[PDB]
Amino acid sequence: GPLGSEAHLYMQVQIVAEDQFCGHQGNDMYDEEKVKYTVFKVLKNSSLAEFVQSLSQTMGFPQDQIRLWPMQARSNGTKRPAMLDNEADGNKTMIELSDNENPWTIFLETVDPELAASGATLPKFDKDHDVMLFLKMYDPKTRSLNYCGHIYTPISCKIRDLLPVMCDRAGFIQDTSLILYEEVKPNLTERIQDYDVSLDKALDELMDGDIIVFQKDDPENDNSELPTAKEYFRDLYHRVDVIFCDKTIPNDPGFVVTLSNRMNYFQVAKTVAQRLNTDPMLLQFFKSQGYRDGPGNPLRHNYEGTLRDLLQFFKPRQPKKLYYQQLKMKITDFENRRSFKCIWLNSQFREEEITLYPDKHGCVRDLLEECKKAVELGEKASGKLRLLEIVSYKIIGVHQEDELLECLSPATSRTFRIEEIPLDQVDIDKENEMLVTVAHFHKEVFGTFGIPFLLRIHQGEHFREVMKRIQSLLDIQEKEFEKFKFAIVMMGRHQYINEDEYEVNLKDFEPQPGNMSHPRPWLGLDHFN
Ligand SMILES: [Cl-]
Repeated sequence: GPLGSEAHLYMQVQIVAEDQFCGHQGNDMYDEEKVKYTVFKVLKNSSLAEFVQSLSQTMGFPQDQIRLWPMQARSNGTKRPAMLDNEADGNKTMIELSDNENPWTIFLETVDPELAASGATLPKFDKDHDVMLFLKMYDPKTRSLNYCGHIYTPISCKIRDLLPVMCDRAGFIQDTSLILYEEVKPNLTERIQDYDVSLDKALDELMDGDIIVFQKDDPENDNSELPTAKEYFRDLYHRVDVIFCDKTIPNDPGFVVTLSNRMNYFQVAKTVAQRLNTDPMLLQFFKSQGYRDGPGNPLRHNYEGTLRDLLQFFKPRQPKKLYYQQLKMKITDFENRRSFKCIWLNSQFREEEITLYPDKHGCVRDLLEECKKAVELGEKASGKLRLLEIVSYKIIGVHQEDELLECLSPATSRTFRIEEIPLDQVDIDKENEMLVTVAHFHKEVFGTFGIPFLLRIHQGEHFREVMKRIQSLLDIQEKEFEKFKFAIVMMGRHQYINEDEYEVNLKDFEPQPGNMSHPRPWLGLDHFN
């Protein structure tokens, strides 16, 4: 709004009283966002003597029973009460004393007016020999800080001589053994190891406004989540609230979880699984996307980073959120599963698209077993399955149940097919029977189509007995079958044979002796689709 003619000649003095230090659970004396002040609009060029005189009348106390301690920022980022000499600096301006700080905050120390009535007065402070210390009591049972006021103490005073005051102010029985710490700054609470020394030795850079945090040395402290003041402040410093959303639930508002920035994957999962009444092993988490919102890349269960590492891209404004999903299997096995898409050839000689999920480290047997569990077999068939490999409508291979799945081609040009072994093909006479690959082709051998299949052929068998065996499987009209042309194919070369000749010798379909690698001779079926 509109500024006054002399508004620039004024400054704001914020007076904080000791009652504002009670109940504070964080570092330093109070929270800048929760603290309540007495605000003074003071001339920048008016003296300290005037303010101390004015303030005493305003606050309702004699001038000699009040002492001002300006709130001062320290090099380490803390704000603490500092010493101010009213006798020496009484004629100095408010602006030169604040060192151009506006608003200037000052701690106002006063006697308890209840005690003042019972004789009490503000003691004299020897700026060269005395120190003003603040006392806090940490209670591991309630995991909280209790304010125990301040003391005027000589710098040369032994720590051991401060223990009766601490016990008294905390409500402990005298000669209770205590653990003492110096609250240096956030995430730095240094234990006082020797009490038989002066304050100047005991504390690093002994100053006015220094804090000693103390607690009982009790075995019951160990029963607490945070047994020491040191662990309390560390937990306070690293504390972070994160929202967790289910990736599978659309527009899920999520739930808030209080975690620590230094938590590992196991610790983050264990805490979220407790809130979901699930096993941490049955949860998958996703990284952040940084710029974009929504879930990012899936987080490996063996992630070696911290929660800080996961939340580093959220801006100060940005609310911290992480996405997850609930699994119906252990995370380790879920990560190791392979999506195996194949064809299932049913009893009716019809093809069906099936997706099986064996473990990537499994074998052909495991894929077949997964399939056996999913389908209905023949009326009274073998109950044994096989995995074929088809490329360009031809069977290029029959895989043994012992073969690793990792060996099977990931290429899109391969078609893997599972089927039930026909009764006649379970245990053939190795001396006079043979399994041959059959495939349909239109005019030219390269022009293959249809569903290929394995066929049993016998030594010196009548080729029409082979023909009716083919007809019984294909199952079409007898006049459609008479149009067919039967030929044997091997390495491009193909010879057509007479249906009435009946010439069947296993050597005609066998490859060269000792060559199993070379594409074995097959039987072609000429017609059109
Ligand atoms: Cl942190």
